[PDB]
Amino acid sequence: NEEFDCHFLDEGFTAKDILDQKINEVSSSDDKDAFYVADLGDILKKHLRWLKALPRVTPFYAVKCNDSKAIVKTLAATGTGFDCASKTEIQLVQSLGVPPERIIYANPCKQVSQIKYAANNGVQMMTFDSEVELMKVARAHPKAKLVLRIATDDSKAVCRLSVKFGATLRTSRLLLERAKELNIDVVGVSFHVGSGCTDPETFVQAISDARCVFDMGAEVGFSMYLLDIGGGFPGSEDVKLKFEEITGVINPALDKYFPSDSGVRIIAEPGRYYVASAFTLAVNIIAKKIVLKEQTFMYYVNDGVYGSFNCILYDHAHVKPLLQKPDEKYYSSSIWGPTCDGLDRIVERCDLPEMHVGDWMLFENMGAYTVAAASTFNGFQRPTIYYVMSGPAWQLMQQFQN
Amino acid sequence: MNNFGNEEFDCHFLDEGFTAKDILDQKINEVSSSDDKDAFYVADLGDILKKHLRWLKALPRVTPFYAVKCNDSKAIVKTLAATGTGFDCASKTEIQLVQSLGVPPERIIYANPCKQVSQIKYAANNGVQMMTFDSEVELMKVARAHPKAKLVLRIATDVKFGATLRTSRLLLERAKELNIDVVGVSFHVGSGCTDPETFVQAISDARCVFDMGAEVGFSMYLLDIGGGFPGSEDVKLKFEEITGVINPALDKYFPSDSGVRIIAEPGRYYVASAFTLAVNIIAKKIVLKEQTFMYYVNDGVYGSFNCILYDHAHVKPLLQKRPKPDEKYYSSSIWGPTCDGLDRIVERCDLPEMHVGDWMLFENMGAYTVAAASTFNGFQRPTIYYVMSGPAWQLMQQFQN
Ligand SMILES: *Cc1c(COP(=O)(O)O)cnc(C)c1O
Ligand SMILES: *Cc1c(COP(=O)(O)O)cnc(C)c1O
Repeated sequence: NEEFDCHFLDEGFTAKDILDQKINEVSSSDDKDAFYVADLGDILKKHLRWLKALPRVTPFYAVKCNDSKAIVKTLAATGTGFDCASKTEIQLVQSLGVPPERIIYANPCKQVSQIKYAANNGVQMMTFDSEVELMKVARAHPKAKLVLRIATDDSKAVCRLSVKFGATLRTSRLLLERAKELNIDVVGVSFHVGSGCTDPETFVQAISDARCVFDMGAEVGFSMYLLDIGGGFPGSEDVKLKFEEITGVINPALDKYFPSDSGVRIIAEPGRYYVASAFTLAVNIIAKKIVLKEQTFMYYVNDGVYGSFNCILYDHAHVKPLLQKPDEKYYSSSIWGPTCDGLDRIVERCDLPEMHVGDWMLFENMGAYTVAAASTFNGFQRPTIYYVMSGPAWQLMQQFQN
Repeated sequence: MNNFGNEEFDCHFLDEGFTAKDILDQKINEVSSSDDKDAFYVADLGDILKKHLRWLKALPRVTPFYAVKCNDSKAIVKTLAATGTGFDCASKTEIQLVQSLGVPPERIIYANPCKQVSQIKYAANNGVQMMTFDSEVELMKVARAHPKAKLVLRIATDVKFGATLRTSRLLLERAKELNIDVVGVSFHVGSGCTDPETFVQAISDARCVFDMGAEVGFSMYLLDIGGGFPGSEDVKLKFEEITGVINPALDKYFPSDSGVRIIAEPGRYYVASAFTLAVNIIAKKIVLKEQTFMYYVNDGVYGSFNCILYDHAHVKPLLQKRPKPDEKYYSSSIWGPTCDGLDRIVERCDLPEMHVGDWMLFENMGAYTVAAASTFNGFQRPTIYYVMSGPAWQLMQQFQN
């Protein structure tokens, strides 16, 4: 099974080199299905980077971003926690040998049978943001350790009037009093700034708001210790607001509002940060049209918006096709997926040299919210993932296991 | 009602005087005093037979080739195969599904104009000869991978697919140069079509390409009028209004004495109304503005309601029991189960106050729902319970023999 198969990445070779080699090796055949190269060493590099940038914050990987068994196994060996939102995610993480104390069930709105599943498997820490959730916990998981999820503002959200998750400060006070009345233990506060964050000061506001709810907790009689700063950190350098600019703003706020001597335990829920850059997708041009307007091209490829490029609809993705000479002419071009749906278009207009059927197009930074939400609509199967890892990366993972 | 092994090939009897709504009520009543309240579908295979009877009456000159991509349920494909439909397959996996149920390749049209070479080869390897195309590069691929194929030229309608009339002339000349046989013309007006006159113009364009093919020496006989027909009565432009415009155009441009064989590629028409989805309210918030409610249910935009993003769907939540005129309604939103702020299924609707454990129903959920669902965030696909009455089974027997 390719899911637990890992290939060696030789010294002085990058994931890009491996991609080029596989492409060369299938040159004279029609075995040209789309495929990923997934560098597990990149995930270890992200972990070293996290330990350096956020030394007080324990990462809990957001499984939904990419539930690859190889990814979860690599991060588990590294010693991360996991943010699970469903029975299936908890099952996946536990099947790889992760104990329940390394899981946070950070779904604020949980089906009762899934709350019971968590209780049956010893997963004690869950989030909530509503009184109905407290009633369900009192019935189905009364000894749970609850983390209150507070609202964060996103001034760029498409729907700012209706926010799916997060209690206001006023509601937070009423929730803490209600939890006390029901004899439910609230142990902390969580927030999630969201992947659309343009200003790191949003984290400062959320940390300040979390401190306010910690103070409310102390007033109601709770022993709050757990601060969860959520996710939304970028997974590549191809962004305006880079990881270390965010962390450089977070750390002074953590020191100010949650000093280490308070006994607080700080965690986060990064998803895309760990995995986005680790996956590169290669698709093959399977069909081609020339349209005179002067010369323009339509390229059809063997992954699309029902597959990996669902990220265009669900994840606000803007994808950048890359070629697998400076003087050669570029033409206005559109790129289409393989399904028989006129909506299955990946790129409306870009400039490309004339390409041909059998040529490859590459898409970097395809690890997060891609394969996790792909379907087999129209019968088109998911691209094979080839996992690679260098010897030195494997050795680094071994050091973490000890 | 519980499935017996795998849901795929399990079918339950629908007793005399019971409807799919009654079965849905019974299942809801059966789990009432428990927490096993996962979302589920009731799929009435007898509704697919009713659609088939309606098609034979409305379009008696047109052989239906079911568009598998709309809903690739094995139970649906087996029902329609026994009924004697053809199948429109776009990929190796869809061809494999149809052949696995015993359908011979002559009842398959590979109506994907832009096909991966290895998938063209798969079709050739399995005797699927009829394929569509709309480009010169496609002719080059067919010349190499499926040289004895019978090609159907897909034309543009009022743009991912479809050759203009000007391009169609060049493609016919090119096909002749490459010794590839072109046997007909196809078009697809699109599900978004509000004007049935689009079909008249498409049929006139198809006649023009037939005439162009006759000029270059082809024996054109296959007219394929595509899909886009509605699957429920909950539409402005109803099936029989469309067919009432199509039939006079077929008789005018393609009279029966010409030897033409006319087919179509209905997907949603056959299956939309056959599936009703029941979702459970798993979480609830009250928001004071004056009281409004937010309901969370256990299927969402990554599951069955992907139709909101991919299929232009406008979904209508229904209660098990039609409320009293006196009952107070509140402004309400409905959200899916995933930890994604975008997973919202209804922005604003009026509902009585509802509670965790209550069910909401969504009718007409057969087409472009389960076919494109994912298990994002670990949320599993709803169980489908297939039902069929004895009289529906008898009707299927009449079609099968
Ligand atoms: C999805 C999710 C995350 C991960 O988000 P990223 O943008 O991938 O970092 C973190 N926390 C919660 C509660 C989530 O639902
Ligand atoms: C999808 C498709 C159909 C089916 O469309 P419906 O709107 O479901 O009837 C028919 N023909 C072609 C070529 C298609 O791609």
